[PDB]
Amino acid sequence: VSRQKATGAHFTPDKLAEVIAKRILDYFKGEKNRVIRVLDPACGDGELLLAINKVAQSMNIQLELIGVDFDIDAINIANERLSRSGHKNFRLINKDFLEMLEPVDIIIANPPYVRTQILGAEKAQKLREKFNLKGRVDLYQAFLVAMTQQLKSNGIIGVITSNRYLTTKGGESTRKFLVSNFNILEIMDLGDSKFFEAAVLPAIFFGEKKNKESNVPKFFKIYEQSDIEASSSVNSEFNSLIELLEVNKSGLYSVEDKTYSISLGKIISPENYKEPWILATEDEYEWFMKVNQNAYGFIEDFAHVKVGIKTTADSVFIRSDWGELPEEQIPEDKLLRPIISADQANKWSVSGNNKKVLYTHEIRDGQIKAINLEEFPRAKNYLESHKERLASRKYVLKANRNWYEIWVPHDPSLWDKPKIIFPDTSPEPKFFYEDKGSVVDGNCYWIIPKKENSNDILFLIMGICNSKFMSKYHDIAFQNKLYAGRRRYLTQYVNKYPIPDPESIYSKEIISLVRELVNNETQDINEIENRIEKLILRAFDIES
DNA sequence: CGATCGATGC
DNA sequence: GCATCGATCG
Ligand SMILES: Nc1ncnc2c1ncn2[C@@H]1O[C@H](CSCC[C@H](N)C(=O)O)[C@@H](O)[C@H]1O
Repeated sequence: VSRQKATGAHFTPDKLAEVIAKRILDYFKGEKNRVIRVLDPACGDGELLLAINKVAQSMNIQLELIGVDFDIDAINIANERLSRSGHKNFRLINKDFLEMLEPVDIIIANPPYVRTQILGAEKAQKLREKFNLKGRVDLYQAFLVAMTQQLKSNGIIGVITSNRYLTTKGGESTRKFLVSNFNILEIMDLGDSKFFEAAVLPAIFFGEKKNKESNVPKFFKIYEQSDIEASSSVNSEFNSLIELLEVNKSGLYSVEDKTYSISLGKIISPENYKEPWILATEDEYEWFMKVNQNAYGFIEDFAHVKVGIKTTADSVFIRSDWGELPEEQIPEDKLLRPIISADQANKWSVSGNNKKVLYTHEIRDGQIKAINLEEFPRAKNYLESHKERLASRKYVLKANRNWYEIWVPHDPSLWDKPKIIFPDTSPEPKFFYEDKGSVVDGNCYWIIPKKENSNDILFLIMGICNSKFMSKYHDIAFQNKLYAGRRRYLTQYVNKYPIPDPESIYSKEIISLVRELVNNETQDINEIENRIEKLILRAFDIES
């Protein structure tokens, strides 16, 4: 990994910095008669301190600028830019802000984002114990805790981070810490606007630190809108993307080359931090709540939403060229199982393609055990070739498991059951039925019924999951998006899909219609699809 | 065990 | 400009 990657050295663009500065000073309710202390805990080359001082000078406000950064080169360049700007009252400290100073009145920040795997398992454990965090902790989550305690009560914070704390399971500690330490003023999900050169969807958090001794938090949400429906008008009286960040009306806006969907509203009861924070309008949230009330249950109550095998060496275990190998290394046909990947995914039906996985696990004496390499000589010599890469996986040997094993093989006896398969990263739901007993690749998830009767129940789930109804429910309840409108069909989200009463007459016709799309079509598939949409609306007792 | 997360990664 | 895939947490 690069130095910039491990240190999160990604500067804030000057125009985005100005946006953050203006909101901070408009939200600030301090005295402003004396020197206001401003802190940037990871100041980089000083862009945020310059941006907030520029805005404050236009208000005849005097600031004390304080910036910290553990990189001396960043400190050196920030001192040069601040000194040349003509501002005298500033101070820079070269240190680890986390420390592995008097409290300030304002914090403007864009802390580094470093994922758990780049921090290493050892340092991630220290951050969790020091700042009371859980899960796959990111470096920006630690900085959120560390910088918050440097802020005086009633002080204003304005910090941009990755938006993923809003919607991920691992963001739970951050959401809890934020709502219990701040009077949340505004959360701006910048979505896929791509203000940074880096591939990241950021969010900006504005809040007033609680006093411990009378406010409704609002939100701003902007994402690129790819599909403009016929009856939707677009506003184009804004020339720059940075200008859309001060729009105060929901709707479609186009900084030409792109059209953006902007939503404003209130965040609903963020104190329920264990669920993802939902940024939805009043109408979207009402429709979302009415579905939940009229829901019979959820997929979690009916089926196991499981991820495919996690091999941790895909190029070694998953191939299609098994036949054109040395005859001494062609694995025994018992070990080559057909495996379905995300590039074969479609709706209801799959598109054999010679793609097989070398399955290293089996059922011996009623238990799941790894295979014996002495029993499969041709498969042994093949895995002997890549032993260096396979044995270098430290986590494999720490669990007292063999170097040649698939890391997560799941249960070899469960592949035979009929199942629903769908891809994780996808802009549209592609849930299809499969009863041929093939393995599921790690880029896909798969659904088997909790009840030992796959009849009807998987077909009802499949019709729900593929529907535009559930895509609308997903975009409201589970707002985790990659670039290009790609949803994340993960266990933690699909478990929470609502399901109507499977004994309802509307549900029974969905099952028969879905059974036609699986068992048996020309372009009349959409005729049945639209019929399922109306049946789903009747099953949930709504009409949108 | 088994699902997560990605200043994505080319 | 489009769909990771392997270290990680619990
Ligand atoms: N442990 C640590 N303590 C202090 N600064 C750190 C740090 N780890 C990374 N940083 C710094 O955090 C910065 C993040 S880049 C953001 C820079 C600036 N605030 C801006 O928004 O433009 C980098 O300059 C990096 O050197």
